[PDB]
Amino acid sequence: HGYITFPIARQRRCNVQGGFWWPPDGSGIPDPMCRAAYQNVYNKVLQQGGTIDQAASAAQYMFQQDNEYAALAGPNYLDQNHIRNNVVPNYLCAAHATTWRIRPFGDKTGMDVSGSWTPTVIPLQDNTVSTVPIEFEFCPTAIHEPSFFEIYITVPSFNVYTDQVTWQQLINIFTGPIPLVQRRPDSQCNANNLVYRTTVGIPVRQTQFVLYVRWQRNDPVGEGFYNCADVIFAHRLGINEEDKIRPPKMKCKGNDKDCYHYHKCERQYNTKDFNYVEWNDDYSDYIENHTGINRDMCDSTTKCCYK
Amino acid sequence: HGYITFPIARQRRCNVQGGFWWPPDGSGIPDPMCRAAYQNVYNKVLQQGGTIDQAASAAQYMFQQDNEYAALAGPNYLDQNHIRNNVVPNYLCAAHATTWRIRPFGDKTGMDVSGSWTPTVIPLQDNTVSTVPIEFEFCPTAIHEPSFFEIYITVPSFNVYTDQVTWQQLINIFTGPIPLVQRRPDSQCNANNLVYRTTVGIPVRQTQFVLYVRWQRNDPVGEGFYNCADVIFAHRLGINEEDKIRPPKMKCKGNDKDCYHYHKCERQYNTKDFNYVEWNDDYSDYIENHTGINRDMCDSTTKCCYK
Ligand SMILES: [Cu+2]
Ligand SMILES: [Cu+2]
Ligand SMILES: [Cu+2]
Ligand SMILES: [Cu+2]
Repeated sequence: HGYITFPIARQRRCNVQGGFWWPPDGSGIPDPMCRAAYQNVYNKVLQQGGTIDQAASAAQYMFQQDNEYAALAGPNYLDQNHIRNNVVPNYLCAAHATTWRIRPFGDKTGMDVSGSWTPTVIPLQDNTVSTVPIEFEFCPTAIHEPSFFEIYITVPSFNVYTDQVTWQQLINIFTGPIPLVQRRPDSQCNANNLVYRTTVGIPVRQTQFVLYVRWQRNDPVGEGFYNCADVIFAHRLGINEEDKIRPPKMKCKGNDKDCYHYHKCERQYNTKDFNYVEWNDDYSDYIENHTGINRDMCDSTTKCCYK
Repeated sequence: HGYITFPIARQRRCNVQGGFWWPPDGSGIPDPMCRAAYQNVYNKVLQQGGTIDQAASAAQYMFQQDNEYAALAGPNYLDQNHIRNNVVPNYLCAAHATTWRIRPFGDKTGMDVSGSWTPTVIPLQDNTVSTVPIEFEFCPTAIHEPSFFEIYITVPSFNVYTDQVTWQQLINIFTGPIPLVQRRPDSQCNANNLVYRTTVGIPVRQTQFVLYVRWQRNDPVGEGFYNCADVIFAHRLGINEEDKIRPPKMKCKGNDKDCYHYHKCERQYNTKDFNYVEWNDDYSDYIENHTGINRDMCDSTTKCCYK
C-alpha cells in the first residue's frame, strides 16, 4: 500500500486537504475538483437508492483509501494486454474501482472526472529545456518486495479539463524496480522510515499534464497500485536569452545622468503617458462583448419593427 | 496604414502602454517584452556604432510606427511564394523591417523576439468548445481601397516563449475583402469613423498562440500591413459538466440540518482538519530541492573525504 508523495497524487492531495468528514455531502471540501469527485460518488449512491450514510460512506471511502488505489492482476501481471483490457481497462485514476457496494475496492470513479485538478507547479529556469529531471517519491505505507514501478506521461494532446486518462494517451518513461531507501528529513512521506525515490527526465509540456504511476508486486496475487499525478511547468518571464542583444561596454558622461543564503518571499503597468488600469478594464469589456456565441453583432446599431 | 485593435496587435500594445519616450534606453517601459523589444533595437544600433540618439531614435521609431508594420510586394502581391520568400521571408512580426539606417521601414526586429508577450485573455464558458468566434477589429488610420485581408493562426505546436513566427507555422483561417463599417461607440480604434470588422471562428488552443493579420492593398505598389496578435484562452474552473452526477430530487428532515444588469467585480484552502498554507510552503521547497539539474541527490545524506 502507498501513494505518490512527489509529485503528490490526485487522491493523496484530496485526502490530506480534508473537509470531507463533515458535512456528509462534501460541501466542506475547499478544492473544487476534490469536491466534485466526492459529490459524484455521493450523488451516484443517492441515485442508486443508497441512504445519506451509505453515500457519505462510499465518498469518504474513496478519499480515506488513498494508499489503496489498487487492482488485482493475478499471476499474469507482466501481460500488458491483460492489464489494459482486464485489470485497469478504464477509470485509470480510480485504479478501476467502480462498485460502491463491494469493498475492496469500492467506487473511486469520482477521481476520474475531468476539470481544473490542482497541479504541482514546477518552475522553468530556462524555457528551452527539452526535459526536466523530477525526483519521484513514492510513499509505501506497507512494505512489499519483490515489486516494480511503471511511470507514464500523458501525450501532448491530452486536455485534463475534458479528457479521461486512457492507456492510448500514456507514454511510458520509466519501467523497472526502484530500491527502498531511507526517507530524507524533508520527506513528504510520513508512514515509516522507507520511501521509493527515482529520477526521471520528464518531457517538457506546454500544458497541464498527468503522470501515471503503477507500483506492481511480483507475486501470484498480483496487486498493483495505480495513481494519477497532476503537474504543470511554469514558464520563466522575460525575453528568451538566446534573442537578447547586449550593449557594448561603454563609459559615458554629461549633465543629464538619465541619458546613460535566504531569498525573497497592475498600477505597476501605468506610466506617465498612459493609464493602463482604465484602458484594460475597457479592454476586458471589449473581450466579453465581442468574443463568443453571444457577442454583440447588430443589436447595438440595428433597430427593427414588425410591419 | 493601420493595426489590429482587437485582439490588440503586439506592437500596438507596446506603443499605447508608453514609457518608451524617456529615458532613451527604454528602462521606463513597464511591460518586460515591450522593453526587451525596444532594448534589442537600441543595443543593436549601439553595437553598429550608432550614438545614444540614433539608438533611441531607431527603437522609438519601431514603437511610434505601429500603423506602418508594412512591406512592399509590388504588382505581384497575389503570388504567395513571392510573399513568403521575398516580401516577408522572416521577421514576420516586424513585417521584415531589418535596416535601422533605412526608413521606410527601419528596424522593427525587436518585435520578433520570443518570450512572455502579454496576450489578450479570452475566457472559456465551456472548455469543450472546438472554436471560439472572435470579432476582429482592424483600425485603419489611413483609408485604402481596393484591399483584402488574410488572417492566420499559429499551429498548435508553436511556443511563443522560444519560437519565431514562420509561415510553416501559420494556418490560414480567413482570406478575402472585409468591408469598411462605422466604428461602434465602444471601439478600440480612435483614428476616423471607419474600421474593418469580421467574425472568425478561432480554433481553440490549450496554449498561448499568435494571430497573424495581413492587410493587402490591390494596387501596383502592393503595400501590405502585417501584424502579430498575442492571444490565450482562459479555462473555466470546476468539473466538466458532462461528468457531473446530479442528486435525485429529495425532501429531508431531522434535528441536524447539516445532514441534508450588473455583475461582480489561500487561507480559503485551509480546513478545520488541515493547514494548507503551512503544508504548501513546505511543498514549494520540495519542488525547488527535488526538480531540475541542481536538485538535491546525495549531499544531504552523503559525507566524503580525500584519502
Ligand atoms: Cu499493501
Ligand atoms: Cu540564492
Ligand atoms: Cu496607409
Ligand atoms: Cu448577468
